[PDB]
Amino acid sequence: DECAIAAQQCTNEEGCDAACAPDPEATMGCLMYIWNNC
Repeated sequence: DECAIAAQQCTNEEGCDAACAPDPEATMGCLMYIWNNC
């Protein structure tokens, strides 16, 4: 999962957007993850 991989790797906010497109739900998860855990 490209989005889960981006989140787990502590990408930045642009990284979440690019890795999780076109899914706003996954993108949101990625942002929540990096803001809380990174």
